[PDB]
Amino acid sequence: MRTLNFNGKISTLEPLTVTVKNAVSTSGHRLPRNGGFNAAPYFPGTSIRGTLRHAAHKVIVDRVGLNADGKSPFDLAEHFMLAQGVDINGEAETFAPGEINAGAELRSKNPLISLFG
RNA sequence: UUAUCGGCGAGACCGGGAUGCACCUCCCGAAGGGUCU
Repeated sequence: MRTLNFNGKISTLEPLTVTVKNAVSTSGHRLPRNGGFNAAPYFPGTSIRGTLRHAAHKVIVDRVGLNADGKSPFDLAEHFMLAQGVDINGEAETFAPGEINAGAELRSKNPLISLFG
């Protein structure tokens, strides 16, 4: 139980672009600016978070591997729980909203869900 | 931090034509010399 802060630099080997609905207009494709066109753009943390969540999901599937049938053990519900984080079958541990520290069992049993809620 | 969760993405050759060239003397002036078996 330690807060690991990773601080560091991303050097861009090939240009780093992202399409965002607000950033892109009929004037043309622009990066998110946090202001006007003169402001300094930023690569959203959402895109990096999604990329790292997809990478973590790939790690989890590879660590689990496939069944004897050659099919992934995850169904659509589990797959969306691990990738997008939303319950599709309505079967999820609805913890009390006033319990900041809830889900310790799920957090221990599912480290992907723990990292990316 | 008024909660909890969400990669925006996928495709495209921008290329196709061109002589930069045509004229000019850079020359005009000079002793490097004298000394020692």
